[PDB]
Amino acid sequence: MLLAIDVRNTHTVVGLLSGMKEHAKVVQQWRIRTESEVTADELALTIDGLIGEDSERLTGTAALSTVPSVLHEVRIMLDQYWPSVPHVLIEPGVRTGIPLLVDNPKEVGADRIVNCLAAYDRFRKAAIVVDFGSSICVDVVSAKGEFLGGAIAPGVQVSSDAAAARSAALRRVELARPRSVVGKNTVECMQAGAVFGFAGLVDGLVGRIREDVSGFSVDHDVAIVATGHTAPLLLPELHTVDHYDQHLTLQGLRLVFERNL
Amino acid sequence: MLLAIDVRNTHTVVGLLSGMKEHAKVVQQWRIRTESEVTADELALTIDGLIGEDSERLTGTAALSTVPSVLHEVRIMLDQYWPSVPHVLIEPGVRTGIPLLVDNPKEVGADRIVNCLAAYDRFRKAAIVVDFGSSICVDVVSAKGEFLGGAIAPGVQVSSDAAAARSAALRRVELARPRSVVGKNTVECMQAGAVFGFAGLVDGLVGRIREDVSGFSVDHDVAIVATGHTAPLLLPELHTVDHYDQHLTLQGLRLVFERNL
Amino acid sequence: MLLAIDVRNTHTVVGLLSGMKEHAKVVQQWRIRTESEVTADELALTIDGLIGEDSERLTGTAALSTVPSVLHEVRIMLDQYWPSVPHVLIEPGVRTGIPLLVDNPKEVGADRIVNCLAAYDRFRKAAIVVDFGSSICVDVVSAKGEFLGGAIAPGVQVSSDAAAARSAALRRVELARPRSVVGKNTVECMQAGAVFGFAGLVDGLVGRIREDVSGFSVDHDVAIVATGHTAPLLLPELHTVDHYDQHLTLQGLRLVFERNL
Amino acid sequence: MLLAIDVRNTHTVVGLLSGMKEHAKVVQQWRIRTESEVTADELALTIDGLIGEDSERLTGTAALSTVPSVLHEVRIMLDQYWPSVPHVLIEPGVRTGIPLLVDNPKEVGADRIVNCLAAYDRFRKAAIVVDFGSSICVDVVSAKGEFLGGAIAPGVQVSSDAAAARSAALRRVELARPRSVVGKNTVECMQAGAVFGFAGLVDGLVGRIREDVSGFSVDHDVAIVATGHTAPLLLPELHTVDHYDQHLTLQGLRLVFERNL
Repeated sequence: MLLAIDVRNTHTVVGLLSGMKEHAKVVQQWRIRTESEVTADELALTIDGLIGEDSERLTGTAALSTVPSVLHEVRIMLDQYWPSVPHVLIEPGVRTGIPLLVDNPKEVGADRIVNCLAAYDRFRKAAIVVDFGSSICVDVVSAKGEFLGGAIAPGVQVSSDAAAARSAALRRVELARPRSVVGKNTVECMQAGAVFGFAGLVDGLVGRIREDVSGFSVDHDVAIVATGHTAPLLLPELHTVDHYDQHLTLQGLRLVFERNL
Repeated sequence: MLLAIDVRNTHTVVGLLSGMKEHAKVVQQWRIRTESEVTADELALTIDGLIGEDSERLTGTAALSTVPSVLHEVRIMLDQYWPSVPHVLIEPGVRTGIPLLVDNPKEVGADRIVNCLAAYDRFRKAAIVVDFGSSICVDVVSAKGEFLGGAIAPGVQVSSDAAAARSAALRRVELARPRSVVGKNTVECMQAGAVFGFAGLVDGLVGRIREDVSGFSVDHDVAIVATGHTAPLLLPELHTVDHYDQHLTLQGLRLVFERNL
Repeated sequence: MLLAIDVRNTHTVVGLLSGMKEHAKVVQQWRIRTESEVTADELALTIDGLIGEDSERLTGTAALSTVPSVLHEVRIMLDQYWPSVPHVLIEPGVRTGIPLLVDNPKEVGADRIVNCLAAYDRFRKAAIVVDFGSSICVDVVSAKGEFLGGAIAPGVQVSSDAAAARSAALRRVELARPRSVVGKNTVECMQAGAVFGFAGLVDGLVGRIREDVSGFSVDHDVAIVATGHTAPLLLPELHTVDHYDQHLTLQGLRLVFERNL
Repeated sequence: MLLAIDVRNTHTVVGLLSGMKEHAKVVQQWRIRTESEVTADELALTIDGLIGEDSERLTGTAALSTVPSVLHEVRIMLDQYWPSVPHVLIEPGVRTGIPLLVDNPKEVGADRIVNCLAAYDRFRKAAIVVDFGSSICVDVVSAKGEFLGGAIAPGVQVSSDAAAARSAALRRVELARPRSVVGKNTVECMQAGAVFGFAGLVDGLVGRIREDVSGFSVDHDVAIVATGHTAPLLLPELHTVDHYDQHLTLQGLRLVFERNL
């Protein structure tokens, strides 16, 4: 009933969301590769091919893009293909209800704003969002709902592919958990490094934020939530992340659409 | 008087060693780039340019490499331009006094064997060596000198560069310590990510190794020492690492040179 | 009813033309990407997906291509899938009623000749056609219908992308009009640069053409018309160009098809 | 007696400046390819090889980099190789006497700040600096010395190379002035575009700044100075550029160094 487009640097998530507010659920979600040079007509063609007969029952469209060229094409596609269907676009510089206590609010990403909005809507307290995308984005949200910033670490698959690409000896290894941390072969050592090390990266970032920033200590109530496609892989090994929400960006886009109408 | 060569994927470290056994110290160290396609001519030229008047005062030449082509070029330049000076060459698959209790001892990197030898010689107990190179290599050495294994995490600079390149909104940033873990701008966010996240990554790998492996527990006596160019930057943040030894690879090259003659 | 194909180096424009001569009006225009490696099957599939039920009502097909392989694929897909439909294929070196007064008429691109023919058909005087594609192509047409030449500057979007990619501080930016020519941040400065600078580029090329060429001065009667996707973006800024005609290349294909039967 | 390093995204300028204040002149200048991966020791070796015997007579060193990695290496090289010699480094966003009335001063390039300081020192009035770098940077300086911002347009050679690289028919041609604006073949049209269109780009940007920004109009006294390697190529074809100072960045580096003692 609602079409949500979420364009990341690596993959795009298309979602059909039905219901309103508390009853709002992601009834369907597809994940496709993104091309930076795709045009409005190609994008509308593949979106219609995905959503099938639902295209005539759409009641709204909400989109964000971290790639600016794809954001341009999304502007043209939303203005052209679904005129009667109301549309909202997440453009940097426009408030979405979450204050940005950061030096340069105009260059904060769209995904981070949406994730912070969704997390503070769900938990209504201090939160640490760990988005497992092309980068691992750690977002810190105060108890009052501000965005204090965070950290942008390299992602797991991106860093592993870069490490394998630098060395001709190393090959592209699938991201999976090994037997133990101390591997016994190059594949096992690389997998142990990427998986246990990036779990330790997330844990160290979260623990450092809790130690160094007031209001986020262990004596405080902090909702530490993961999201992103690779989050379930590192989720068992994390000791600091409590909750997991695969549709946090989609629910944030839904909240943006509901507040803009 | 001892020319120690350390060839990695991205940077090569050349050192001069004066003395022998305990009296062997590093008097001069230089860090240059590496080219997989460079030949013995340019390599001999830059070695001469770095060492100055010491080209005619060398006593021995110890080398290790990870790129096979660079190792072959080192072979040809040592056999051509330094016929009188004896050389020791370290390739993966040759014993250096540390037994390689691993499934595939042939494929273990030469830097790992050399660092394990140097750390076991220095401490004579269970050792944990973190080497911050192109890839963060974690190695564990038994209390009797057996090389068990470890992990191969992505490097700090390589991962940060990959994150900068893959993302349009992310730019290349200088690797440095920011004011806090919570960045207030994109530069500070990416710096906090690369620095504190990788400090947490190394802490996680070391802690999981100590918890999940027999003989490496807290109650045991384990020497945990970091090396590498980025090691002084991440060292104030590492909680599980005590010592720093900038010349551990060079000292291991010296030890191999003294053992192989 | 007439299937018009305009193949460029970056985007291919496919149009449906309804009517003939003065009554020929474009009702549907679709912009898709182009692939140098594409074959007839995928091209036929996307063409059919674009045109829907209109695939069975085609009267004629007109094709222009600046890529040779794409033109060959169009030949094979028209021969295979539309046997009964007459087809006109435009390649450089064949007259279309416009004498190519050029030192090497073979090297002149097909899109330039088609736009020149369309503009001389519409205006019937001296013309300056500005075509914003992969490269900003300015062409000049005499008062008697000869094609003299022009200039080929780089395109707005291609050059802005190259500027973003070649610089570490510069990031990829959505091509848009800013508040002022003087920017206050990197994104605003790059948008001001790209948009206003390429407006100045086109203005300078047109002015230099008019002043340095006989018959094109201000005292004469010359029509200056813009075409291209980015042309509506630079149109408020250009002071030399008077007219905009979005369908000029498709109308030129219609004219060529009507002439060559 | 003063060594100045100016690292840009494509070329580095090394300069020896003798004398102080008004009596300070650039006695020698070298231009080398920049390497984002170069190390401190290689950079010091090439600086010594360029400057010959002057390394033992230097009184000061001053450096800037637009590449963060090369900036890190420059930090290490200045700390290591010339310890007695005082040094100043341009970390972007730090006051040099020119206030940055920009949204985020820490992102303004080092080259822009240095060029603005040199231009205001030499001319002492409202200025427009057109740096012909890897990108054409237009910097506006108030009559009170403030840096109000400007524009970052794609560079001439980068845009021409992108346009040639997109198309197989278009090749990499020399950047020279053609016989006329209206070319007679593909090479002549491409060169006409590259030269005259970017001359028009610079002229249109400068004219729009003068028309649309208060204090910079024709009735105001404005110094319009070019700098950079490709500035003399378009200098004959420009109407708005008055002066040409080829040593603007080196003189600005000297001015910053003298202000820091």
